[PDB]
Amino acid sequence: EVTQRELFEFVLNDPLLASSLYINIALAGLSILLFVFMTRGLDDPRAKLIAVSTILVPVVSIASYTGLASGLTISVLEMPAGHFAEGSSVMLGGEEVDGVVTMWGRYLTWALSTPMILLALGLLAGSNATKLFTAITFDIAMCVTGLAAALTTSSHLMRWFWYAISCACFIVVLYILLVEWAQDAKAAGTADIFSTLKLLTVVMWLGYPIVWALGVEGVAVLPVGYTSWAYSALDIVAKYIFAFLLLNYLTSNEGVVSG
Amino acid sequence: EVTQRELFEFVLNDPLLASSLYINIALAGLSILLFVFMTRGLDDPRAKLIAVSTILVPVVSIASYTGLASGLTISVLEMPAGHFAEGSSVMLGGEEVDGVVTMWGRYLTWALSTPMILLALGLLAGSNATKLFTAITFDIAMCVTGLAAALTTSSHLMRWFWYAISCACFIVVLYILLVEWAQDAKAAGTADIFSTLKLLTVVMWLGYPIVWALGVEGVAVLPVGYTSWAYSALDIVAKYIFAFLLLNYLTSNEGVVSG
Amino acid sequence: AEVTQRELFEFVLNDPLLASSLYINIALAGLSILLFVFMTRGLDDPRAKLIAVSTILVPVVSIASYTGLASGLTISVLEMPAGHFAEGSSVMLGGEEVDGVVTMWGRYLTWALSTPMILLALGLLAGSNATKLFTAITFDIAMCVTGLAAALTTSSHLMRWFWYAISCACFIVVLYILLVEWAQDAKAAGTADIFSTLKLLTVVMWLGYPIVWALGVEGVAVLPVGYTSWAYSALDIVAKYIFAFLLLNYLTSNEGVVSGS
Ligand SMILES: *C/C=C(C)/C=C/C=C(C)/C=C/C1=C(C)CCCC1(C)C
Ligand SMILES: *C/C=C(C)/C=C/C=C(C)/C=C/C1=C(C)CCCC1(C)C
Ligand SMILES: *C/C=C(C)/C=C/C=C(C)/C=C/C1=C(C)CCCC1(C)C
Ligand SMILES: [Br-]
Ligand SMILES: [Br-]
Ligand SMILES: [Br-]
Ligand SMILES: [Br-]
Ligand SMILES: [Br-]
Ligand SMILES: [Br-]
Repeated sequence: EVTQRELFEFVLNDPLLASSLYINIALAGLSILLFVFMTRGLDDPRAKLIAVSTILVPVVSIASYTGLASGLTISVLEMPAGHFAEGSSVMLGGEEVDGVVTMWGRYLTWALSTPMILLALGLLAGSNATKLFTAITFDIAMCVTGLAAALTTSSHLMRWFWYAISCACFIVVLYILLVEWAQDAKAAGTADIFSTLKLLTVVMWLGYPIVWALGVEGVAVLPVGYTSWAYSALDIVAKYIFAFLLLNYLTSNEGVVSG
Repeated sequence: EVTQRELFEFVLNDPLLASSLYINIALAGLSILLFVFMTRGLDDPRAKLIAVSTILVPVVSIASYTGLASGLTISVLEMPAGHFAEGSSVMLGGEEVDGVVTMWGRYLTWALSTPMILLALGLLAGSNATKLFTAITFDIAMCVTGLAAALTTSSHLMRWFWYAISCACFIVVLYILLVEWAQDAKAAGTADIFSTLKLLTVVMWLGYPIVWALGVEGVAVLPVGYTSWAYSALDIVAKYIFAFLLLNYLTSNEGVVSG
Repeated sequence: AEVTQRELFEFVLNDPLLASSLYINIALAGLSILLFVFMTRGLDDPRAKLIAVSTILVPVVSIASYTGLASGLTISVLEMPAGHFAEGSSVMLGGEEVDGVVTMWGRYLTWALSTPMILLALGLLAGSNATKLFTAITFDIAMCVTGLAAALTTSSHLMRWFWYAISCACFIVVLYILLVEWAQDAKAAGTADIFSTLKLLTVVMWLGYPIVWALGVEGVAVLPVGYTSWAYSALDIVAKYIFAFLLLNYLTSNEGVVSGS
């Protein structure tokens, strides 16, 4: 089987791939330090709950990229019969191996970082427990079935079937984000910053299943190095600037979020 | 090294095993649709919290059966010396490999579904946080040790030690169902419906450890084909028919569970 | 998958040190559960009982953890990266010599489950709000998970220590809540004396873990697998079993102080 050090060497040796992971390790790390410094003045527990939940997003992110760049959460899988990338090979150093580079480390950690994005947003919008629970549970289900899709190599049909279940879970999250929380925000007095984050979230999040479908996991029209940067670019907005904006607001409106 | 492709095909060529899986994938999916249209009328956040966790049971189920049917969450493990299934073979294709067919995928997802059934029941009985936390934590411990039980291939005795630990956690759950929530349901005003679901749950759940003990995992007096159906049958009652009854009540008494 | 669970199971056995460090705690943990259940029988206030159940779950996670290690289910033989002081080591498993080191990752995996429980009890005992409980618990979990990643990384020596550093960062957050935040909250909750004792006990023992990790095979390798295992089992006996014994001992004589809601 392929070795962890080999995937690690495969990431290096490939500038596109290496830069998409190592840059976000630095960016997530700097984001954490920046965010902690920005909220060192909060005093209200609810505002502080929102801040910590937000800060956890890049915390999980930095561990995710370290797991990917270290080769710990990457594997070489062979696609099933009729998969647009079946018969492909990867080549580690001087050897060649059948399969595609499957970076499942992303799908796995999303199940931990996205619930946190949703938690901060829901709270910021004055959501009640029932909606938080719904958004979060289905969001986690979306991430897990997506991971399952990437890890399934027995059938091409199964892969897209998992993908469909994940899409169904995704619409549930979309519904509360666009319909439910958009209304709550007004009642909480945060409609302004929410609108911004909601639009940002929805637009960025929609990009993930597109990239998945266009990359080696899907119809393989994009290389692993390209698909990886697309995700990394999405992360920079959906996580880092998204967190900067929320915490920039939060620190200037601690009283309104206090309740 | 057995490939996922082989286990998938192995599920075929064996109508008994295959049917028990694909049939529940459809019953789960259908159940979800029904439940969504049944709870369309609810407007009480507490009533909707109960319905969402109830709906999450079949949602986790479709995913579990898909993982199993696809071969993702199935493995062939050689049982330890002295084990009644030790020395068996499976033969995936034209070749024959030592071991048994372990469907650990079921034990894994229970740690996600069972907690949802319990959340529903606990909320119905007007349980307090302490009793909810107790049932859910010990319930998860029950599932995970069962999974550990099934994956232990080093010692026959260790497998059974796991089994015991799992049974001990099980009694904790049974004790809050039969004794604790039974009393709480009175103050809530749902002793009626609770008594029904409560009696249903306990009897069905009580059957899982028995199937495990009889199947290839335990004494091996039952073929994987029958053992699989036993669980499938049990799920249909412990999950789908159970969810329907709870949701049916809920939709007719939203004012009762409200608050 | 050359190294089978069986070989690992038998490697533990036939190695008195290692075996004893695992089996002794399967017994100590089990006896602890019984003792704690027995001790808490007379509790009635739901909040007091939350603290008790949270505390009791600690030895529950522990008995399962040790079973996973002794059974060989959560142990693996891994080859250390170039530069690691243990690179080029052999374990001699079964009737063959195997490259690598015996990595007991099962300990790290379960800490993510038991430590959050130690923290819930303490936090509750200190009369903590939800924000601090949530912060303490998520960073505690992050600490455990990144510690597990550190021991599971075999590609690069620098990556291993980088995971370790991230994990340490998570650790200071837990240490700051315990030493700064809850220390003050306990004064308001009327549990100052007992929290401070348990605060110190917890802080002192928890510092032992990253030290053992650094000194043992996963780290600079001055401690062979058998001795790093016993060090952790020794730490667990104090940080889990006796820590819980002392907390439950106080709780059962002061149910009213923590009664609240
Ligand atoms: C920090 C990471 C973020 C915000 C990730 C978001 C990911 C998604 C919205 C992923 C969605 C997917 C589907 C809807 C279909 C199946 C595949 C996925 C997992 C890529
Ligand atoms: C939808 C699934 C349900 C309701 C599953 C319930 C499962 C159990 C009550 C399993 C219990 C087990 C034991 C108590 C001992 C060891 C083996 C198990 C995992 C079958
Ligand atoms: C029952 C187990 C307990 C109380 C375990 C405590 C473990 C720690 C405080 C571990 C900390 C670590 C770091 C700060 C750095 C990396 C390695 C670890 C996981 C040993
Ligand atoms: Br606070
Ligand atoms: Br992430
Ligand atoms: Br609602
Ligand atoms: Br399930
Ligand atoms: Br209680
Ligand atoms: Br543990």
